Parts: sequence; C-alpha cells; structure tokens
Amino acid sequence: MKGDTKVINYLNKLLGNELVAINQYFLHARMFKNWGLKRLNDVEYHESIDEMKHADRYIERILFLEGLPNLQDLGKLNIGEDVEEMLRSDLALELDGAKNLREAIGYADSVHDYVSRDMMIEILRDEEGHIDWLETELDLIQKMGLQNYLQAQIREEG
Amino acid sequence: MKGDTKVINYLNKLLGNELVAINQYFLHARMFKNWGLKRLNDVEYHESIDEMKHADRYIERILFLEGLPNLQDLGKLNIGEDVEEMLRSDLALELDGAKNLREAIGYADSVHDYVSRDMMIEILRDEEGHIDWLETELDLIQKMGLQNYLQAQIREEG
Amino acid sequence: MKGDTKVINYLNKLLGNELVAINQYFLHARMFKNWGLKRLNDVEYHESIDEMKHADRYIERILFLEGLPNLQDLGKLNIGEDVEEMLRSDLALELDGAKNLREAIGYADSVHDYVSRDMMIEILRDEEGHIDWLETELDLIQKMGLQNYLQAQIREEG
Amino acid sequence: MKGDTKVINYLNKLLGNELVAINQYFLHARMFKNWGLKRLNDVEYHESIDEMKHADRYIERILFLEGLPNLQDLGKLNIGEDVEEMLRSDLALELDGAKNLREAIGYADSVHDYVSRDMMIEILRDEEGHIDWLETELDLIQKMGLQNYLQAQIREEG
Amino acid sequence: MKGDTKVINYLNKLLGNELVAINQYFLHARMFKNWGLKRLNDVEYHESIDEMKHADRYIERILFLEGLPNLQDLGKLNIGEDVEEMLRSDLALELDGAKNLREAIGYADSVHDYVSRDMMIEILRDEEGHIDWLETELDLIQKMGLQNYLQAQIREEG
Amino acid sequence: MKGDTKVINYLNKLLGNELVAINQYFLHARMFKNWGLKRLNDVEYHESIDEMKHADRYIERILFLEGLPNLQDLGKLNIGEDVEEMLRSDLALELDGAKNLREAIGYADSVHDYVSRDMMIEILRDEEGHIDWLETELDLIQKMGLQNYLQAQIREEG
Amino acid sequence: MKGDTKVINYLNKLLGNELVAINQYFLHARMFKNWGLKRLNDVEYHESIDEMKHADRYIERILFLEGLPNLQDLGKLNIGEDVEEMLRSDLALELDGAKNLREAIGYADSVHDYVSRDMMIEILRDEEGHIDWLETELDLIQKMGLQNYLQAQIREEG
Ligand code: HEM
Ligand code: HEM
Ligand code: HEM
Repeated sequence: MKGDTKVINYLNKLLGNELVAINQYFLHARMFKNWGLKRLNDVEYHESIDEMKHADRYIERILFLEGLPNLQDLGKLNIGEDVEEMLRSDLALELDGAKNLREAIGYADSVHDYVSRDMMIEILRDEEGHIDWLETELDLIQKMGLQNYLQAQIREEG
Repeated sequence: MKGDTKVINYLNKLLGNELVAINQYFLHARMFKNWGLKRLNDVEYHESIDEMKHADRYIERILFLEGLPNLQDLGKLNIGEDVEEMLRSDLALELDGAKNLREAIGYADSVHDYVSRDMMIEILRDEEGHIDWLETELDLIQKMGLQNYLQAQIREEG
Repeated sequence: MKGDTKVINYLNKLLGNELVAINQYFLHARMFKNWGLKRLNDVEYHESIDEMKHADRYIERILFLEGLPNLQDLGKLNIGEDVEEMLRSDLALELDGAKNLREAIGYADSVHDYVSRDMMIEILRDEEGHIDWLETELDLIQKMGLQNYLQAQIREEG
Repeated sequence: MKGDTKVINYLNKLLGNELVAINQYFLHARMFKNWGLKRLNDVEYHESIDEMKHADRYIERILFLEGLPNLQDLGKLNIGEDVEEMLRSDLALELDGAKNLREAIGYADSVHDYVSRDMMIEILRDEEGHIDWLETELDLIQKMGLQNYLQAQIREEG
Repeated sequence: MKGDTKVINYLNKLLGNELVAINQYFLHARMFKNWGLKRLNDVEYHESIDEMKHADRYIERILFLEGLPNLQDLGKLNIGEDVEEMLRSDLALELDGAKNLREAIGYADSVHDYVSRDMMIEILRDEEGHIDWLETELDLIQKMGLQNYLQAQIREEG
Repeated sequence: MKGDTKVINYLNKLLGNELVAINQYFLHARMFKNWGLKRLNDVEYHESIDEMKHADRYIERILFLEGLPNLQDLGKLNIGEDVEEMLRSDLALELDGAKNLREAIGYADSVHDYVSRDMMIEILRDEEGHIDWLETELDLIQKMGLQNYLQAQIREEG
Repeated sequence: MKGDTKVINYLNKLLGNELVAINQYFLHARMFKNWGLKRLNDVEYHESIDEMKHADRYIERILFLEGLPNLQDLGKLNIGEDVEEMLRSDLALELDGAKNLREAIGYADSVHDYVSRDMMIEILRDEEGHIDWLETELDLIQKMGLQNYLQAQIREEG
C-alpha cells in the first residue's frame, strides 16, 4: 500500500535512531559485563534487544508502505568511559529520540496514517519507561554514592 | 589481559564485517517476508541472529583483550532488488568475510593467541555452512526455475 | 558347519554386489544432499544402510558355513552426474543383482541349502521393492518434468 | 565453494584409508562374533561404524569443496587369522592412517583451509582413542595369557 | 485335508528326531545344573523347550493332514558323561536331524506340499542356529581350556 | 603410542604448573572460608577442582604417549596474607602458566602432535576465563573499596 | 581459636602424608587405567579423592586453630612399575601414616584437644579400611595368580 512519502522519511529517521541505540546499548552492556556489573549488563542488553524490536517494526512498516528502509547510514555513537557517563549518554540519546518520535506522531496524524501513529505511540511508551529507569539509576548513583552503587550491580536480580 | 594490538585490529575488522551482515541479512529477511516468501524470511532472519552472536563474541573478546570495539563504522551494504540478486549479494559478502577470517586466523596463530584463533575457527565453520546453503539455493533457482523456486518458499519448513 | 563350496562362492559374489551398491548409494545420497534434494538423500541413504544389512547377512552366513568372506574386491561403481543418470544407474545395478540372486537361489535349492535360500529370498524381496521405487521415480521425472520433480525433492517427507 | 585441489586429494586419500578400515573392522567383528567373542564383536563393530562416520564427513567435505569423492579404489585389507594378528593388523592400519592425517592437517593449515583441518583434528582424536584401546588389548593378551584373554571376551560389557 | 502319505511318514520321522532331542537335551540340562553349570543348564533347557515346540508343530501338521502322529517309538539317546562329550553328542544329533530335514524339504516340494515345506524350513533355520552355538562352544573349550570354560559357566547370563 | 620426547617434557612442565595451582587455590579457598568469605571460597575451590581436571588430562596424555608423569616436584607456592595479595598471586600464576601453554601449543604443532595441541588449547581457554575473573575482581576491589568488596563476599551466589 | 602449637605441627605433618598419598594414588590410578585395569582405576582414584577429603579436614582444622597449613613441602613418592609393587607401596605408605596418626591422637588427648583427636580417629578408621583392602588384594594376587588377578580387574564392579 503506497504510504505518505514524508511518513516514510520519518520512519527511516526513527529507524536511524534505533540503529544507533542498538549498537550503543550493546557495547555499553558488554562493557558493564566485562567490569563484572552483571545487573547492568542484563538491563542494558535487554534494552538493546528492545531497540532491535523497534527497528524491526519500522523496517516492516516501511516495507509495507512501499519505501526503502535505510540501514546504511549510522549516526554518531557516544560511548562513555565510566558508568555514569554511559548512562547519561543513553539518557541523552533517548531524549533526542523521544523528540523525533513526538514530531513523527504529530505528522502521521495529520496525514491520517493512524496505524503508523499507533505503532509509534507504543514505541514512545517503551522509550519513556527506559528514560524513567535511566533517570532513577543516575539519581541512585548520587544518593548512595558510586562505591555502593557499583556493589549493588555485581549480582543479577533476583 | 593486554592482547596483541594487531589481533585486536583484526577482531575489529571482523566485527565490522558482522555488522554489515547483520543489517543486510535483516533487511533481506523482511523483504522476503513482505513478498510472502516465508521460508526465506526464516532462514535469512536466523542468519542475521547468527551474525549477531558472532559480533557479540568479537565484542567480548576485544573487551577482554582490553581494546576498543568499534561499532561506529559501517561498511557498504549491497541490498538486492530480486531474490537471486539478494542471495548472490549475501554470498559475495560471506566469501569476503571468509577471506578476512582466514588471514586473521593465520596471524593469531603466529602471535600465539590461540583462544582468539579457536573462536575464529568456530565462526569460519558457521560461515562455510552459510556459504554452502547460499550456493545450493542459487543452484536450485537455476535447476527448477524461478517460478517453481518462489512457490517452494511460500510455506515455512516443516 | 561346512557349507557347499559353490554356495559360498555365490554368497561372496552377492556380497560383492552389495559392496558396490553400498558405496554407490552412499555417494549418490550425499550428492543429492549437497544439491539440497533432501527427500532423495533420505531414501538413498536408507537404501545404502539396507545394502549394509544385506552384506552383514552374507558375511555371517559365509562365516557360519566356514568360508572366507571377500571384502577385498570391489566391482565397478557407475556414478551418474545428474539425478536421472544416477537413478538409472542404481536401477541397472539392482537388475544385475536380482539376476545373480535368482541364479544363487536356484542353486542353493538344488544342494538343499534351504536356509541360505530362505535368506536370499528375503533379500530379493527387498531388492524388488527398491527396483519398484526406482522405476516409479524415473517415470515421475518424465510425467511431471524435471523442474517439478526437483522441486518435489527439496523437503523431506513427511 | 571451490576448495584447494591438493586438500581434496588428501581428503580422498584419507577417505581411502577409512574405506579400508570400514571393511577390515567389519569382517574382524563378525569373525569375533562367529567365535563367540561377544565383547570383541561389539567394540570392533562400533569401530567400523565410527570409520563410516569418518568417511561420511570426508565425502560431504569433498562434495562441498566441489571435488569428486573416490569410493572406487579400495586399498589392501590385511585380515588376520587369530585374535592377536587381527588386532595387530588393525593397529598397524590406524598408525598408517594417523601418519596420513598428520600430513594432511599440516598442509590444510598452510593453505588456510582451517575448517578441513578442524574436521581432520577431531578424526585424529578419535583414531588415537582407538590406537590406545588396541595397544591396551594387545598388552592384556600378553599379561593375562591368551586363554584368560579369550574367556574375558565371551560376555558383552556390562 | 488328506495329505501325501510319504510327507506324513517324513513328518513322523522328524517328530521322532525331536522326541529324542527333547529327552537328551533335558537330561543334559539337569546334569549341567547338578554340576552347578548354570549357564549351560539355561541354554540346554531352552533348547529342550525349543524341540518341544518343533514336536508340537509336527504333531499338529500330521493331524491336520489326517495321519497318525507316532510318539510311541523313541530312538537311541546318547547321553555323555562329561561336558564336551555331551555337547558333541548334541551336535551329532542336530547334524543327523538336519540331514533328515533337508531330504523331507526336498520331497515336500516335489509333491507341492508347500506349507509343510515352509514349516520345515523354519525348523531347519532354528536347528542351524543351534548347530552354530554347539560348534562355537566346542571351539571355546579348546581355545580357553576346560578349567576356564567351566568357570565361565557357573553364573547365568546376564 | 610413543610420543615426542619434548612434548612429554612440556606436558610434565604444564602438569607442574597445575600441581602448584591446585594447592595454592585450595589453601586460598579455605582461607577465604575461614574468614567467612563464602563467595570467594566457592569460586576458589571450584578453580582448584578445575586445575585438578587439567592435571588429570596431562597425566593421562603423558601416560598414553608412554612418558613418566612427574608429580614429585612441586614449584613455589605464593600464598598471600590478605584478599588482594591472594588474588594478585593467583593472577601472576595464571599469567606464567598461559605463557608456558602458548610455547607448548606452538611446539606441539610443529611436531604434528595435533591432539596434544587441541587438549592444550581447551586448557588455555579455561585459563583465560580464570584470568578474566581475577582481573575483574581486582578492579572491583579498587572501584567499590575493600570494605564493600568484603561485604559482597559473605553470602554465596545465588 | 589459638590451638596448641604442637597439635598444629602434627596436623601439618599428617597433611604432608595426605599430600603424598593424593599424588601417589592418583598416578597409580591412571596407570591402572592406561593398562585397562578398570576396577583398580576406580578403587585407586576413589582412594585419592578420599585422601583429598582428609587433607581438606586438616587444612580447615589448622586454619581454625590459627596455624599455617603447609602445602609447599612434598615428601617422597614411591611409584611402582607393576601392579604388585604399586599396591605394596601404597600399603607401606598407609602403614607409615597410621603410625603418625596414632602418635598425634595420643598427643592431642594429653593437651585436651579432643575435637582434633576425634577428627583424627575418623581418619585412622578410614585408613585402616584402606589397609585392609590393600592387604586383601595382595593376598588375592598370590592365591589366584597374577594372570587371573589381572583378568579380574578389566571390568568395573558391578
Ligand atoms: C542493527 C539492526 C538489528 C536488528 C534489526 C536486530 C534484530 C533482532 C531481533 C528481532 C532479535 C530477537 C529478539 C530476541 O532475541 O528475543 C535479536 C536478537 C539478538 N540480537 Fe539483534 N538486531 C540488530 C543488531 C544487533 C547487533 C549490532 C548486535 C550486537 C552483537 C545484536 C545482538 C543480538 C543478540 C546477542 C540477540 C539474541 C540472540 C538469540 O538468543 O536469539 N543485534 N536481534
Ligand atoms: C564403505 C562406505 C560406508 C559408509 C560411508 C557407511 C555409512 C554408514 C552410516 C553413516 C551408518 C549409520 C551410523 C549410525 O548412526 O549408527 C551406517 C550403519 C551401518 N553400517 Fe555402514 N557404511 C559403509 C559401509 C558399510 C559396510 C561395507 C558394511 C558391512 C556390512 C556396513 C555395515 C553397517 C551396519 C550393519 C550399520 C547399522 C545398520 C542399522 O542397524 O541401522 N557399512 N553406515
Ligand atoms: C594434586 C593432584 C590432584 C589431582 C590430579 C586431583 C584430582 C581430582 C579430580 C579429578 C577430582 C574430581 C573432579 C570432579 O569430577 O568434580 C577431584 C576432587 C576433589 N579434590 Fe582433588 N586432585 C588433586 C589434589 C587435591 C588436593 C591437594 C586437594 C586438597 C585437599 C584436593 C581436594 C579435592 C576435593 C575436596 C574434591 C571433591 C571431593 C568430592 O566431593 O567428591 N585435591 N580431585
């Protein structure tokens, strides 16, 4: 079914964001794992899988709407060198992605692509859950101190 | 444990190949799915998951050897427009990757990084399995004709 | 128990036929497998196992009758280069073997080696089953055409 | 995938060794069985099946590498007339095969056929297990005497 | 159904052989048991049951063919006084019985009593199995020595 | 099977390393246990069992190759007096052992003892896993502080 | 809890005996295994595990009593070259160890270290069981002869 060209461009742009998050969250995960921060590896890896699911949804949607998914262009990764920097970087990435999502959702509505909108709203809901987790972790680092925070990561939950 | 710098560069180069295959196989898969070629979507998607597993192994190994995994640089995808072109493109990608693997395996041996070698040999074994499948499919297209070939893809196995 | 010398020679000759069929059917099987003709690999391989069972029966019988099983001499294999040629070659091999079996069965009867005869009749029954399958497949190639025939081989049954 | 021609020749040569062992171990097995040496029939027969598995691996590998498996040429069998001679003959056969394997493994490495090498190393590992068993049995014959050795073979284990 | 008179006479003669074997094998069995040769008692007793089954088949067949089964005349038993003599005596008895069976099978064929023939061939097959076991045991006595042979009989298998 | 003399010497040298690790890891384990550091006792003890498995492999291999395993000479233990010193000492021991392994693996290859090589590569893979764990623990001590690190050891996982 | 210094020295001396037995029994076990003497490998290996358990008890006890377990000094192994010599050597080792145990048990009593005594009495009980087994085996060698003795070892029990 021929979709609206601009919806397709938004979908490719969102896909682009997901491709960046997939890689950044995957590397961050295995960095945590290497450091023995098991709990962080589990969450971060499952966050990477989640973005893969999102990418898959965009790819299928783009294809259905008869556009060309773009997996060739990869935006800037921002890989941190310590736990806090890594988490802040993920947070900034999510915030930028939410921004793009809000714009796309608004536009899809005004061209009546309600199923693209509906798919994007579920994704935004998942992203806000991830933003919440990131914000909470960053606050915990500050409230309990880094040493205690790190110790709390060495065993998986539960 | 500080690894050999050049082994790390090889590992990053191989990781690079996997990142390309992950994306190319994933797009190809969902293209097949869109076309209703269920059997091809299943194999191609599972081939994409397989390259993700390979990437994961390289990432962990690089990290253990104390290098920096590079997930920022993404080589050229070659996305085909019909089934045969897609499969040929995957085949050429695998052949180039096997070439790189053989070189890395040789070099790891001569610096005594036997566990990197051992990991790379398992990966090469998986790739040759994939090359075999690709070669066989391409020959089937020719032997049974495209119409029959396509019909044979519309139901998953078994 | 000292058997009739000539029965032993027949048994060794039949064993000879089985040794040829074992190898020819095994190679043919893995050729089909390589080509992705799964259904043909299954039947052909199980036909190879069957001839191994026959060889085993001859070997034990020869030994019981106090002769020397000959596994040293291997007759001519006729390995085909395409599906039809392979199947025709197996068919001609079975037909020649049935011929030898009929002679041996007749002779065993006239020297009263009724248990050798009885064993050979079961084997002839298995061979005629195999001849029937071969004849039927060859006719299918012709009736449905090679392209359809090949497509019908790519998935195992059932 | 077009393999190295010389690797293919080695593979055919090793296949040749397996074809000889398959037959020799099978006859030896049923000789032991005829003599009521149940334990020896079980081991020897399972050693024959093992060489069949090896042959199968060579055949598939040769085919994948696009060469012609040779099952037509059968080397010299050396069938013994008593238990010790049979076992010594198997031992000499294994030792010659290990020799050929070592050469092939070395050569495959230098042309970078690492998966052929890897397959051949698993096979060599199985052969050395068989050599160990043979050497041990032959020593037992000598240590306990032939009469005791034979008595120890009449019931299967365990 | 009125059978051929001469087939009936053969059947009565074979029945005669079975009656002798039943008794001889039964006595031999309980002699072995008395001597504590458990393994030999088990085989010999089950050989006695087997000949009873054969007798039963002849009796039913004779009756069906409307003749008179003769259980009144009992041929010569040859009871041995030591293990080897007992086994040799059983062997000679089986060999004489096989001789009679071969003649009867030939004759039944020429008068078209194919079901009598078919029954006699199954019996001959059982007898040749028994001959094989006897021949093997006698050879074991010689190969391992009597003392070892006897020791190997004192526990049942398995 | 007579092995290469120098391979045997390497195997005895590696065995020597294992004997030292077995004892050092065992004492370190029960020191941790005494201190109530349950988690460390579990890992360290299981690391001791692991080196026992390695020793067993060398012993069997040496014996098969017809050499004399040397369990008489015991190298220097380096037993630490606090957690960090103990772990650093294990780490230095593993690093020295990896060094010896790499040399032996290289040499086994050049004399074609591919199964000794293959066994040694599996062992090196286990050692690198242990090195990774040690490096990670030592970094955790530093990142979370000793007090937090110790507290994290008092309950077993999970 | 600060233990008596001399009890600690005894405990270290007994530990020393266990370290020797661990190694000697382990090598002897795998020698038996190499020779195909399965039954002897099982008992001897389980005897080695048993001495490891004893060593573990001494190590924990020494640590609890606040001494330094000594795993650095390894007494003389006496590795035999044939079955009888190996068993005699183990027997002499056990006898010397029982001697040391009796002295230590007496002394622990007179300084009121009743729990060290109680632990040592359980160990002495295990050693006397092992002495009994050794004495019995050595007598069997003599009573049945070496050839019969060896044959009785080739299958595990039961
Ligand atoms: C960039 C585009 C990618 C897409 C569209 C994608 C898609 C997917 C999907 C749909 C799954 C199944 C979810 C699940 O396992 O439950 C998956 C699994 C997985 N992915 Fe990705 N992926 C991508 C890239 C990557 C990369 C770069 C890595 C890094 C190594 C990776 C690592 C993994 C791993 C380890 C699994 C689990 C394997 C399994 O157990 O099945 N993926 N991916
Ligand atoms: C010469 C090339 C041969 C090849 C490549 C080959 C291959 C095989 C394979 C792959 C199996 C199945 C293994 C398993 O899963 O257990 C098998 C089974 C068997 N083979 Fe062969 N074989 C060969 C020759 C022979 C010969 C000459 C004999 C002698 C009679 C023989 C006797 C048997 C028997 C009795 C079985 C088991 C049948 C059953 O009960 O399933 N084979 N063979
Ligand atoms: C030095 C040469 C040694 C060798 C070759 C050796 C070998 C082995 C092997 C193969 C196992 C069984 C592994 C498994 O299947 O889990 C084992 C278990 C064990 N070892 Fe050792 N060992 C040695 C020394 C020691 C020492 C010095 C100690 C210290 C006390 C020790 C303590 C133990 C313990 C406690 C077990 C487990 C017992 C059980 O619960 O079954 N070992 N050993």
